[PDB]
Amino acid sequence: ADLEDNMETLNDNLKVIEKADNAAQVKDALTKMRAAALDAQKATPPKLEDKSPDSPEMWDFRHGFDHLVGHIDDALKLANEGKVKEAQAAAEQLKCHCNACHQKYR
Ligand code: HEC
Ligand SMILES: [Co+2]
Repeated sequence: ADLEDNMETLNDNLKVIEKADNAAQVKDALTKMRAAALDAQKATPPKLEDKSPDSPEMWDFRHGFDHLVGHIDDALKLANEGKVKEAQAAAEQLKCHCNACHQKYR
């Protein structure tokens, strides 16, 4: 629902992916992450509450989720092919992007 909930969903499901036993488990976790990222994209983070909704910072925040979703969709392709280790490695690529948004806006 709220931004913090979406972030907890992202964090929890990344851990699910790391411990997963098959690619369908990775797929199910990635699917939840995709929805949480799109929900978070509609939020205004506390650090930007005073900025204009049309500000460059707000568009940058939103675009961070578009890039994250693209990564999730690429990992989903691998998971849907049964490639568990590759899909797990693709999911780890997410982390630098999580951190880059946090450095600016957390
Ligand atoms: C911006 C484009 C973000 C991306 C990509 C990711 N996160 Fe994030 N996260 C973002 C903000 C603005 C905040 C602060 C939220 C607030 O209301 O203060 C956060 C916070 C987190 C947290 C802590 C949330 C909490 O406990 O309340 C976690 C655990 C977290 N984020 C995880 C996380 C992961 C794993 C991401 C990539 C898969 C990720 N975030 C991306 C902004 C953005
Ligand atoms: Co990237």
